[PDB]
Order: sequence, then structure tokens, then C-alpha cells
Amino acid sequence: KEVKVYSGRHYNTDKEVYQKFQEQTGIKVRYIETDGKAIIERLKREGKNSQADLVILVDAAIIENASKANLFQKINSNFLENSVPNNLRDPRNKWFGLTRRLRVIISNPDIVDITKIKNFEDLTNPSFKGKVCLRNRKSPYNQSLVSNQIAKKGVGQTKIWLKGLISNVSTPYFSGDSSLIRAVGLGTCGIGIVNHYYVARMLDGVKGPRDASLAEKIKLIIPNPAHVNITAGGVYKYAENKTEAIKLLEYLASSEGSQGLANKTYEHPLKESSQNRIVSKFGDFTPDNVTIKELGKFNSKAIEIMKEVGWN
Ligand SMILES: [Fe+3]
Repeated sequence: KEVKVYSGRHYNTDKEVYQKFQEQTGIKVRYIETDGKAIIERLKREGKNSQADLVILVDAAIIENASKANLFQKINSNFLENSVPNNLRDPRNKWFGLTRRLRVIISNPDIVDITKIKNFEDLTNPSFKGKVCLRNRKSPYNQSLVSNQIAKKGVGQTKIWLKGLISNVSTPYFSGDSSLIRAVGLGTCGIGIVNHYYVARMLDGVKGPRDASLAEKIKLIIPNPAHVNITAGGVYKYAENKTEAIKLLEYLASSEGSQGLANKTYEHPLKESSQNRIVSKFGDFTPDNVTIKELGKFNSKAIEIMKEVGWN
């Protein structure tokens, strides 16, 4: 018995989590870890000839892309249906959340007055002119943040917010979250928007001493209420080892599996906040209840309006 996993979680192998499943069940896990978009393109090409059984992907936008491409099959699982929060799974049962991440505000309190920053709406304040820095619009994390705004506020209000935000940027767009953290730490940027776990990695020395020192200078602000995004798994449309893939998915979504995955990347597990001391110091959060499916729905519109206001 075996199961083949094609995973878009490629920060640093989930190998230990898969080995625990293997030891417990006797099911051999064959994994590949690489960029999610490369997986999607490979599966579209292979179709029925693919050897994927389980597909894991990062970000609402990428999950949506896989869904549109008909990559998943509907599954029935009383465990998943009763254990994964409704907002973090497909209402039609094709994919299921495994970990949670927050896209948050980071600030350098020597450059900006952090007492004025509580939520994303605050970033349009004219006192931050020239002090806001962003990663580029190609990032699914940013697209999903804008989709989040559209879901709640509608297109009109989101566009007003976007115009205000981009008015405050005077620095070229960044190509990654870690480089943006460095710039905020250094003080070339006063304010950035990044995923929470990148800050925790740097603080924990994972990227070496200079990055740790830079990350120590930053104040992380969790917007209240918070925007939540996920990594998710689903069974491939033509999976040969369907039964085994469901068993593995059930394990990954369980308390043990979700904690195992999340502790590797400094993410939050599905149903509890991280026990990691570095992550817990960032503070409590309350989700805004926008569903992951909704984030996917508005992805195309988010890209259109980001382009229109000049988020490049
Ligand atoms: Fe990431």
C-alpha cells in the first residue's frame, strides 16, 4: 500500500509528518515537494496518466486555480466533515484546510508612529506617505488579501482603500515577504504587509544572524478582525490510491497532523493557535469569517483592481 503526495509546501520538507503516518499505518508515502503552480501545470498535462494521489497547495488563490482546472474529486469523510471548520474547506468537499496563516502588518516603530496602526484601513493615513512598502501583485498572498477586502466591502470601497494605500508607496515593489521584512527592520520602509510565519522564522534564526537582528526591530500588528488564509489538501481527480489518500488527508487534518505541519512552518494549526512561544507573543487573533472559497471567487477581480490602481 502506498500513496503519492504532490505538495506545494516547499519551505522545508514535511518529511517527518509523512514518516509518522507511515509508521502508524504501514502505508508508504512517496512525496514530491515543489512550487504549487508547477504541480498544477504538470497535472493538467498528465491528466489520467498522472501518478498523484493527494495534492497539497498553499493559498486560497492557488486552491481556486486547481479547482477551476478540475484537479480534485469530491470525497466523503465523516472525520473531515465534522473536524475541519466550514470556512476552511470546500462547500462541495473537494479540498480541506490543513494549516492557517495570517497576512499581517509589520512596522518599524523608529520610523512610524505605531499607536496609529490597528487595521489595514489605517495604512491610507497621509502621515505614512512614502513609508509603506508592499510585495508585488503577482503574490497570491496579496491577491487573497485584496479578495478578502472585496468580499466584505465590495469593489467600490476596496478600490478607494487601494488608491489610498498605493498613494503611500514610494518604493519599488518587493519580490518576496522576507526581503520586505528586511527593509522594514533596516528602516528603509516604515510599514509592510507580510505573512506572520516569515517573521517567526527570521526571529528563530532560521535565516541566519543578520535576519534575526533585523526581525527583532519590527513590531508585528495583527489586524482585528484578522484575515486568515490556508494550506489545503485534496484527492486528485484520477487518484489510483484514493483510499490511502483519504486516510492521509484525515491524518493531516487531525490534531496531531495539523500541529505537525504547522510547527514546521510556524503556522497555526486548524482549530487551535500555535503553542510556539515566538508565534504566541504576536498575540491573539479573531477571524473575520470570510470563507476561503470566497477568497477564490474574487481572485480575478482583485487582480483587475490591483492593476487599475497601479499595484505592480
Ligand atoms: Fe509562504
